[PDB]
Formats: sequence, structure tokens, C-alpha cells
Amino acid sequence: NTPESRLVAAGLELPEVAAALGNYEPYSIVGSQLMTSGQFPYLQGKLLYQGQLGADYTVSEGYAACRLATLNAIAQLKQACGELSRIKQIYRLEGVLNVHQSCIEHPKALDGASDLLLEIFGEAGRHSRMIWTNPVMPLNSLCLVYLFAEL
Amino acid sequence: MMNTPESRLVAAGLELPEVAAALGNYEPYSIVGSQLMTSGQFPYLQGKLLYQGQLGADYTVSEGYAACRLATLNAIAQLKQACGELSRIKQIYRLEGVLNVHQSCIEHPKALDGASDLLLEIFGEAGRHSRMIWTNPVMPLNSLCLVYLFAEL
Amino acid sequence: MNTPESRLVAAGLELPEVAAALGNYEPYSIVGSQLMTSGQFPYLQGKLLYQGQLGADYTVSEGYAACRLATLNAIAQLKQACGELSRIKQIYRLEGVLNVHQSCIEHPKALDGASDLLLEIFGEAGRHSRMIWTNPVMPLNSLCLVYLFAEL
Ligand SMILES: [Ca+2]
Ligand code: NA
Ligand code: NA
Ligand code: NA
Repeated sequence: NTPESRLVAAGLELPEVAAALGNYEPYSIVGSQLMTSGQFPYLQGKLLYQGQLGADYTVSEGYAACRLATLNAIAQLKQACGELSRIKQIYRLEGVLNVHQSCIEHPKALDGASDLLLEIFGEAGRHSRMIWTNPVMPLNSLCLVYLFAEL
Repeated sequence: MMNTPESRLVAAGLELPEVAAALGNYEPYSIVGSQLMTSGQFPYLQGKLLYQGQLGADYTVSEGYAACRLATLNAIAQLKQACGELSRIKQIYRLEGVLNVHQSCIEHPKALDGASDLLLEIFGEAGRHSRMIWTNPVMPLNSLCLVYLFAEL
Repeated sequence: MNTPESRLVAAGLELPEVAAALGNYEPYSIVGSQLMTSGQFPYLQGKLLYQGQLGADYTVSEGYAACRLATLNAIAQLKQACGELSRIKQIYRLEGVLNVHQSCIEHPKALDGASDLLLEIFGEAGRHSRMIWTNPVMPLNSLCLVYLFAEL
């Protein structure tokens, strides 16, 4: 029973992996640690969420956005390791959101990422996390997600 | 008798707080190999978030220093829960801190020294760390700061 | 041999003197085979050359120049730690912070100043993943801060 089967059972198709925005690699590996560059909420090559939590998007939409960015991040991890069953653990999630001052519910939005990790990787998806808000995002994305995996 | 981090906390008159619950569906710490890393730690005292606002607007630099010190005390409580005896930590090799800072203030590195100085006070040479610092406009719980620690076991 | 040092020479780049910490922390630390710097600034001859905000005070090409200079500072730090830059197996990660005005989202182009220098100087050993942030307030009002992670 693989992460891939769970994606199928959840009705989730892994997107095509997006190109870097600059002269960097989409992931790197040091020893047993695999880490992604920033992953966006793309669907069918379109950046679906462009704006700010609390102003343009509700918390439930932010949740959806972090879920989709994480699906993109998982696509990136699959590209890197072939079979997602090779991943011993997704030990760390780090996420950035653009958030209006009137809203401090961004940890709920980032649960979109956390929840998918647990859904797809099970106990292997239990992770620590970091959260940031930034005023300006690449592509005006609502969010950016980074994953760290142990092989 | 023994020069443990715990004895230094006692000597400093510092009691470790109870470890706060996660704000979402994540672990308070994770371990990969010999690397133990916390999730975000807040300046809680007796279950109350003591600093809520922005450096330079709501809090002075010395208050930010105190806030980062308290968040780091919380982070040390988290580490103690994870490893039992803080003597088991070979080094706190990295501190990463976030503050909410008003444009009129660039003395946030001095605030984050509240964290760095406590790591050195409590862990001695094992507390020597590199560090990252960020400012963010919006914080969870409107906290003035958030601290993350990374330790080698 | 073609080495990072020889490539710096070829690019006409001199490594700056390594700046002091802004607080009670180490300029780098090491866990296992992983070396990680603290924040590195765009210093030239001991002067912080870029103080302000991308899109407001500095253009994208100036941001690129700033990130390049901060990265040259970071490489100076790496050379101090490792002695010979050939001993670095890889610069596996770059993490950069910029202060950026709402009117500008071309900060990834500015951070390419850092990414491009790593590739120019370290070649294949300079291929890295990266993280980018924007923060409203920076230490020393620097335009940018760069952090490097190297495998030893
Ligand atoms: Ca990191
Ligand atoms: Na909307
Ligand atoms: Na006040
Ligand atoms: Na200018």
C-alpha cells in the first residue's frame, strides 16, 4: 500500500512538475536528505491562487491552495526518487503565505499541506513544520511549499 | 554536583514551562538521523502568550529581547521533552527566529540575541550556533516572535 | 586545474574579508558533513553597498548585483571554513531574503545573482535547490541576505 495508491484512492492525479523560476534545481540531496525548492499551487499548468489570505482568499481556499502546492511538491519528490515508498519520512514542511493583517488563521491554511502529507504518507508523513508570512510572493502566489524527505 | 543544562537553568532561576500544543496537524519536533528540530516555539509563560504585537510599535527592543529569551526557554522545554536529559544534546547548532517588526526599527538582531544569549548561558560551548533571522508582517496568534531550534544528538 | 579559486580569478573577483556576526552567534556551523552559514550581506570593502528595497530604491539589475555580492561574501566565509574550495562536494542549497516593494515580483530574478554566481564559480558542484523570501524589515536595512549550505 503505497503513497501512489493513496493518491489514487483520494482521486488525486500528480501534476507535471513545474520549471524552476531561476537558475536553481527543483530539488537537491545531501546524504539521505532530499529537499525541494519552492512549490506552487499549480493545476494543469495554471497558478490557481494569486493574491492574499483574508483579502482575496478565505481560509478554506488557503487550505485548498496549500494542499495543491503540496501535491506539486509530492510530484517533485516522486520525480526525484521514482517510487514514493522509498521515502522513509517526510520529516519537515516549510510553508510561506501572503496574509492580510486582519487574518491570523494561516496555520489553518497550512494544514492543507500537513493534512495531505498524513493522508498520503501515513505515519511516514508525520512532520515538524515552519510557517512564514511574506508581503510579496513570486508570481503573486498565495503560497509556497517546501518539503524535506529522508531516503 | 553536575554541570548540566538543567543545573544552569536552576542557577539562572528559570523554570521550564509546560510544552505548548501544536497549532495545526504537525509534530512539535522531528528527528532525522542525529538532527532534532522543533516546530515554532512561542513566548508563553504560565500558558499565556506574553507578547503579542510588533517590535518598535508595541514592544521596545529590550522587550523583544525578553520575548525571544522566553520563546527559547519554551524551545528548551521542547528539547528536554524529546531527549529527557539536556546533557544528551551534543550541540544546538542552529537557531532560526522570526519577529514582527515595524519599519522604524532595524534592531531586531538585538532582540534575537535574547535567544542566542540564553542558548550560550544554558548550553555553554554546546550552545554555539549559527542563526537565521526573518521579519514577517503577520504572525500566528499575533505573537511578537517565533523561535525554532536544531540540535545534534 | 579549474577550481573555484581559479574561476574567481578568471571572473576578476576578489573574495572580501569575512564580516563579523551581528549578534552572539557563529558565522557558520557544521553538523556531520553539512556546513551552513549565518546571514551574509552585500559588503564591499567593509561597506554595506545596498540599503533599501527592491522596486523602490533598487532596480532588479541592482538587486541581482546585490545578491551576487552577498554570495561572494558567503563564498569568502566558506573558504575560511574549508581552506580550499575544491574540498566542498556541493553547495546544495541557497536561501535568500530580499526586501521588496509591493509593485515588484521580479525578486526571483534578483536572487539569480546568487544562483548564477554559484554555478559560475563551483560549476556542477554549484547546482543547488533554493528558498526565497521577502521580509519588510532587514538587518542594517540591507537589500538582501544570503545563506549557503555546503556538503563537506
Ligand atoms: Ca533549513
Ligand atoms: Na476571492
Ligand atoms: Na508597549
Ligand atoms: Na536607486
